[PDB]
Amino acid sequence: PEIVDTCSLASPASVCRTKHLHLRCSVDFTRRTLTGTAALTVQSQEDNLRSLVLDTKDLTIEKVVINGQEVKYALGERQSYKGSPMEISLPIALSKNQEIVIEISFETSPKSSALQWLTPEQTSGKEHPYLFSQCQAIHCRAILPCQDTPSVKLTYTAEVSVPKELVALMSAIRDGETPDPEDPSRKIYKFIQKVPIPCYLIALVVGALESRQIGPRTLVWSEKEQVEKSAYEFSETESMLKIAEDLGGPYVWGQYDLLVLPPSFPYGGMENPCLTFVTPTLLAGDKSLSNVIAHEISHSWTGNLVTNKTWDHFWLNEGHTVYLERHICGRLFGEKFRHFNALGGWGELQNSVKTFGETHPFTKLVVDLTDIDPNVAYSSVPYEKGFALLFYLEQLLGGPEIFLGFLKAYVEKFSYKSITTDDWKDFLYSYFKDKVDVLNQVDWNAWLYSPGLPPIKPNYDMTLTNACIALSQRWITAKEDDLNSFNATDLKDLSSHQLNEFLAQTLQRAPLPLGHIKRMQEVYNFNAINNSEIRFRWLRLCIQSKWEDAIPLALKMATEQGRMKFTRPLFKDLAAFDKSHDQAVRTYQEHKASMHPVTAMLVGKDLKV
Ligand SMILES: [Zn+2]
Repeated sequence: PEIVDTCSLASPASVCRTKHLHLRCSVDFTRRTLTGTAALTVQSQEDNLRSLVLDTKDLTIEKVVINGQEVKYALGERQSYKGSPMEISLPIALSKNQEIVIEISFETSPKSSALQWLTPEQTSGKEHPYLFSQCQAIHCRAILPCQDTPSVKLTYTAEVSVPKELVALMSAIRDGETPDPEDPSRKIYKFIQKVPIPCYLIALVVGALESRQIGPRTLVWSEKEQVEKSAYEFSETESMLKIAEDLGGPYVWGQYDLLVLPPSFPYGGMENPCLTFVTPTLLAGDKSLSNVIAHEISHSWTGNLVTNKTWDHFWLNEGHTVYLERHICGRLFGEKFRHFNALGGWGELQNSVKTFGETHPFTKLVVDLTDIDPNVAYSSVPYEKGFALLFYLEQLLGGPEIFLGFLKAYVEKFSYKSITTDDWKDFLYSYFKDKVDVLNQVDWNAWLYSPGLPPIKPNYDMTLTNACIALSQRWITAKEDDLNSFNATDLKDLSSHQLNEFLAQTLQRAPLPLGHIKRMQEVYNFNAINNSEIRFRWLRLCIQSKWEDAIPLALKMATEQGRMKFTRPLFKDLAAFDKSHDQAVRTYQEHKASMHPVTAMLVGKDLKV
C-alpha cells in the first residue's frame, strides 16, 4: 500500500480509515492519568484485512474488545519520538468498505507528551489543578491509540468524568453534563464533533472554568480571574467571524468558543475546532491584539477544513491561514494595513533564514520529515514564505479579489479532505487554466523546494512602514544634542502596530546609548504601554541598552506570564546583562514553581541552574 505519512506508524489511510471515535474517559488529577475506552469505528479500504496498526506513545493498554471478545494485540519496538505501533489481530477478515468497532481500554502516562497537567500554583486561582492537551503535531497517540496522521479525518463523541468542582471542554460542541452515576464526587461532561477532523485537533481542557456569552455562537471561557477582561477584549469575535465567512466561505463548525488559558501557558494560540485556545498575553486592555485571533479563526477554513495530508505539507495550512488572516485585517483596517503586515512578515522571514541559515532544510516550504520530529518541524518559514508565495501569486494573477476567488474555490474543493502541495498546485493550474502561461513563469523549484529567501520579493505598499523607518533612523542616527527635537508629536498618526514596528526596527539596531533610551522614555512614555508585544520589545531594547530601571520591569514581565516568546528572550537578556544576572537568578528560583514546567526547565537550561 502507498505509505502516505512517514511520521505515523499506523496502517495508512490507503489500507483502513477511522471514521468515528467514541471516547469515554476519566480524568484523575492525583495520578495525572486519563483512563477509559476509545471505541474506533474503522473502515477497511482493502479486501482480506485481518490486522491493523495504530499509533501509541506511552500508553498502558488493558484490553482490546471487538464484538465483545478480547482480541490479541502487540506493541512493537518504540521508534523514538514516533512511539510504538500497536498491531491488533482482527477476529474477522475485513473486505473493502467493511466496518468494525474496536474498543481499546487504555490509560495515559503521567509523562504523556500531549497532556499538560498544572499544579494549583501554576493556575490563576491557586486552588484547583488544571489540564490541557496539545496534540499538534503527533501527540494524540500519547492520549489514545489512533491513526495519528492528518491524512485520516474522523468525527467524535466523548464522555468525560471529572471531579465535580471542575469543568471539561473539548474541540467539539458541548452536549450536557450530569452527575457521574458511578461516583457522586464527579460529573460527566459530554461532547459531539459532527465535522470530520484530523486527530491532532482533538483537544481537552479540565479546570475551574467560567464562561461569558459574547456572541450568538461564542462563549469565552477562562478561570474566574480572567474571564471578565477576556469577554471585553474579544467582544468583536463575531464580527471577525462574519468577515472570515465573507472571505473564505461559510463557517461549518457550529460554535466558535474561546478559551483563555492560564498565565503560565507558554505558547501562542491553537485553532482547536469549536474552541480556540488563546494566550492571556493578548489581554492588552484596548483590544490592540484582539485581531491576533484572526489567525485561529482563519484555520477554521485553511487547516481544519482543508488539511495538510502529512507534516511535510504543513505550509499549506499555515501559509493559506496567514493569507486569509491578513485579508481579515485588511477588511478591518484597510489594504495599506494588509501591506504593512505583509511587509513585516517579509522581515520575519529574512530573520529566520538568517537564524536557521539560507541552507537549512527548515527554510524550505516543502520539507522531508522522514527522519525529523514533526513536533519540532512544524515550528518555524511555513508561515511567511508560504504567505509570500500566495501574495506573489496574487499579484501575478490579477490581484486580491481574483485570488480570493481561488481561495474560496480551493476551500470548497477540498473541504473535509487532506491534501498535498501537488494537489494544491494542480488545483491552482486548473482554476487559472486561463493564465497558465503566467503560472509557468513561476520558479516553483525555488519557491517550494529550495532553502533560503524566495527568488522574487512581492511588491509592498510602503505607506505605514515609512513613518516607522523615518522615526527609527532619526533616533538611530541622533546625537545627544539632537535629543531635544524628539517629542510626543512624533507618534501622532502611529497605530499601536506602528509603535511596535518602530520598536522592532530600533531593537534591530540595539543598543542605543543610555541617554537616548532615557529620552525615548521621557517623550514617548513606553513604560506606560500594556500591549505585551510593545512592552516586550521596549524592555528588550532597555536591557540591551543597559538601562538600570528596566531590570525590575523585565523580570516582572518575564514571570507574570509564561509565553515562551517573551519569557525566554527576557530571561536571556537579563542574564546577558551582567548587572541583572544575579537578580535574574534569584527571581527564577523564587518563581519557577508558578511557571509552566517546560518554561522553568528551558529557562533553567538558559540560566544554567
Ligand atoms: Zn497557525
